[PDB]
Amino acid sequence: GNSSIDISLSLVQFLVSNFVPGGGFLVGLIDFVWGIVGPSQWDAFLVQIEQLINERIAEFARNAAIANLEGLGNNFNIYVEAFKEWEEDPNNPATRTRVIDRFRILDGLLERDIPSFRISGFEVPLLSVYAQAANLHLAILRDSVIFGERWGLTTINVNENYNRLIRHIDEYADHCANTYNRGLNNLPKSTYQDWITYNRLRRDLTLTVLDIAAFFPNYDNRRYPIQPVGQLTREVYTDPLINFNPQLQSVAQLPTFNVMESSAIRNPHLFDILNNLTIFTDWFSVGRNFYWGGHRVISSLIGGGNITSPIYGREANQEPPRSFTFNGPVFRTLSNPTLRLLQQPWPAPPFNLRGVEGVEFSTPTNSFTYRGRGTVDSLTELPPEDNSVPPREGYSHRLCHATFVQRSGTPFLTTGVVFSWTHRSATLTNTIDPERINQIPLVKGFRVWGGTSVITGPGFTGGDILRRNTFGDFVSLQVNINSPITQRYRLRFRYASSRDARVIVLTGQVSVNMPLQKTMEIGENLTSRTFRYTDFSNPFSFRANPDIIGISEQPLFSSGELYIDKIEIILADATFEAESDLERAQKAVNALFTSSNQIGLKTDVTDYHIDQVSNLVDCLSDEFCLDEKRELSEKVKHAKRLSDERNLLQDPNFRGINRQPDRGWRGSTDITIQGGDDVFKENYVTLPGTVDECYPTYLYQKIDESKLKAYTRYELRGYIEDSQDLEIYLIRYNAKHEIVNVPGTGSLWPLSAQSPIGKCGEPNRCAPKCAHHSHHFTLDIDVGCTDLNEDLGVWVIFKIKTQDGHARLGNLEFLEEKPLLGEALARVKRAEKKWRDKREKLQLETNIVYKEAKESVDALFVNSQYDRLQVDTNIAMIHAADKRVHRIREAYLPELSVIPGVNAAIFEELEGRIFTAYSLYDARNVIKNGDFNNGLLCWNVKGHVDVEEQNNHRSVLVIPEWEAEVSQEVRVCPGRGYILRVTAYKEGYGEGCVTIHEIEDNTDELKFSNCVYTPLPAGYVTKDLEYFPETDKVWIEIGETEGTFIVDSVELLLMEE
Ligand SMILES: [Ca+2]
Ligand SMILES: [Zn+2]
Repeated sequence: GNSSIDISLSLVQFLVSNFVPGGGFLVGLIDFVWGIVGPSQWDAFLVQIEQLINERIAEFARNAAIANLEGLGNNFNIYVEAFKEWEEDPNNPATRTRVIDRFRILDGLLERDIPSFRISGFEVPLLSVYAQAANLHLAILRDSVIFGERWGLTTINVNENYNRLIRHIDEYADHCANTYNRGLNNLPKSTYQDWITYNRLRRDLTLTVLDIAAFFPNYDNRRYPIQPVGQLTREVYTDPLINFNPQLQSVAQLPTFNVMESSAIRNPHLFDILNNLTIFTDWFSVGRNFYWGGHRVISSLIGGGNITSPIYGREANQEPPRSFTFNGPVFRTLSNPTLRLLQQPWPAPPFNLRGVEGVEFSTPTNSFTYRGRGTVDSLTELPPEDNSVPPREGYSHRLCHATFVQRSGTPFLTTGVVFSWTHRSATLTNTIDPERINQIPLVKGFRVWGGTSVITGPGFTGGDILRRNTFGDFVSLQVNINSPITQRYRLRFRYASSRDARVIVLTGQVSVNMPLQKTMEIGENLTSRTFRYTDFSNPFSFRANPDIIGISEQPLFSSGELYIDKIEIILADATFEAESDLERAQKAVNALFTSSNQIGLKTDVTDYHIDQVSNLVDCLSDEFCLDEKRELSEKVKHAKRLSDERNLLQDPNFRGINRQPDRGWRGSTDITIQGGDDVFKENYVTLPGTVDECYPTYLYQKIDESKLKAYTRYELRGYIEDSQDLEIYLIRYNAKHEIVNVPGTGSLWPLSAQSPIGKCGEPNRCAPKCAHHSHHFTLDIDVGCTDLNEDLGVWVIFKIKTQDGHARLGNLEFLEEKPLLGEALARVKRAEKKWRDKREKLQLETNIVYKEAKESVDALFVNSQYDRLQVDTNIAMIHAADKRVHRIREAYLPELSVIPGVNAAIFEELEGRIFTAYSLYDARNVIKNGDFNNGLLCWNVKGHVDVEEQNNHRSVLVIPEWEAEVSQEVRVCPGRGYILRVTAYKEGYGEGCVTIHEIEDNTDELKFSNCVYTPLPAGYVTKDLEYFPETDKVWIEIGETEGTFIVDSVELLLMEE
């Protein structure tokens, strides 16, 4: 029943041009199909396929299918009557009730009857009636979604029907494509006859099934709110122009299946247009028989160049070549394929000559005649889509290409031509209509970039698709714009992907930068469910008319495959973009709070995240959403204030670093604060490196005990723009320490559809193996008991000790996380116990150490006013007392030595007295710079000497050459007594010597032997003598005989008694 083709093509043209809801659409379904097909026409739908697969549907199932289709027709006709009555009078309670009732009956029948059109074992011969019923079902379900509330269905019922509709779109599409593939696969594939049958089944099922199924997604009214116009880009092939009757003639004289399929059918390709056909004429001498012996095809791409074929067949010259530049669509071929039988003598059979002797090609304005016209009419196989006009206007298909097949042997010569055709709905330009959703298959481009493949479509897309296995350029496509070029458009893709990807669209340059979500697992087959839609893009304008679109895939910042079917283009003003942006902002803000009452903030929502959401709200439209924007703005500010209230850090935005000695932040002085950058919309801190590890860059604060709760976990969190050698500590019972290296991220390079830098260089807030790749950090600490007397608190410390270290950070918070349970609780109990036990042990040790140090310091002085040294106090005794003071432990924190520990006060008391002793010692000494704390000043030097530091508080003279001498002239009181005292060490052999003398004699000396640039001694010897000058000047001379001599100090003291 070839009337099924005529019906199908007429319906398809209706779906192309008139895909709109309402009475008009339903009346169309009646006028084209359901009101004019009766039982004998349904029978013909089945016969067409039964005849090809050579199997009749079993009678029980066959009769049932036809009776069911009659029932559907009757019930749909009644539904359309009720719908029309309702449409003309929609507030009438009786028309509303009736349309609901008729809808329910028909929906119920389709649910019950669709299984009867896919009986196991007869899916293929039932497939064209299945597609009819499927199409009808999606149509009436769509009606219930769009109109159901107005009819009087509930919102619940409407949303449930929507869910059913979109599930059925996939189910029905899949059945159509799968069953198509099954039918082809089940056929024999050896002979020419097998091939004829196969290609017939492929063509007929394309026209009566696949072409209809291609429209099923358009019934999703939420995806297609505005009228869509579809295009079928697939190529179909008419029967070979070869005269053959299988009843009479041997298939042995015709090309085999594999030769036909490999020779006659094109591999997947970009959509093309027949430009020029050049035909070569050969002959067969006996009987003077001319025929089409070969040809060359020139084709064009939309907005690109020409494509040339090699010679098909032979470049024969028995008549001149005929070259036809059609300059228009060929809608009809009238062809003359002949069989000529040349007699041979008994008992040889006749020679069989098969060839094309003539073809007339018709365009709407011209005809082109290759030799002569024949009676094989393309219109028989590919009839008009509209019979209300002549074929030159109403044609369904245009000629695309021609291939050539041949077989020769004994005694025969077979040549033939095969024509391919494209459907009328595949337009010869890619035109954008502002009143439509414009559907443009990527196969309608003009350039496939390197590494992109055109592949056979899965069956439900109406044509072929594009694939890439890695990131790269897909296609370039030309578009014509049927509007002023200042109108704004939005675009989306229908795609399938086993990876998350990013797609860029260039016009004219980066117009769209769109994320593509994974739609399927690695390995999964391409079913209807795997094809999804993106959101519509940001608006853009075309730069010219026509314009060129380039599509490229890029890394989200290689896995699986990316397929793209089509791009869809809508006028921006036909959408509600500002409202869509508002609704997303609303969800983001709502997610901040614990509940819908919005009284409390979620613990796991970060301060930094709140700042990010505020940018969403701030980027909303002032033009359309001002009241709603203001209200959302209030909520996000409330969320921020809640973040501020739970933050236990003082001065979280760095307004008062070093303002107070005992509170808020303390920091080293080369830290800087800036008001914000690309990453931060708050004050943030830059920590530089340091030239010396003993003077680290630091920033710290104490959290007071009063702010803490017992048996509770706290977290420090924040955001790091970049860092190297950043150390973070949290300290209570012990120190928790991490080193955080965060590489920088890019902002300028990433190909920008929107700029990251604005006017005046302000940030645009509206623009999108051991390394700590995450910019977020979190560190927790567990509090056991609390005790305000002890006031342990928690120390927060950031430190950098390296030259090249650095950090930029902000959005710091310190917050309560959760109560402790289980092992965490047990652990903090053990940690607090251990901390107490160690503190007790430290106290006992400290009592002993302190008393020893104090007694040793006190002994340096005459009394407890600490204003006068004992005469017998020498420098070595001061250093020895000092060594006892430094035995005190935990005077400062090991993690950062500027922070006092528990024993700071007693260390500082005693150290202070040490420093008093040094100061008094200097004041008493009649020798200038006798302790070498000022280097060599006030000494006369001959030869090479050095002054060096030693722990803790010492400077020493080193004499490494015996020819070196150090001297000073000293004014003294004649007739008074003086003590000379030297603290020194002799390294190696020889003696060290300190000489004192007057202008004339009175020589005395102190000598040092080792026997009882430089690593310094652990201990020194002290010696003294009494000296009695007669004049008012002495010389003090330091030297040695050999080796090295190290002198801590020389003192000359007046005996005040
Ligand atoms: Ca010294
Ligand atoms: Zn000291």
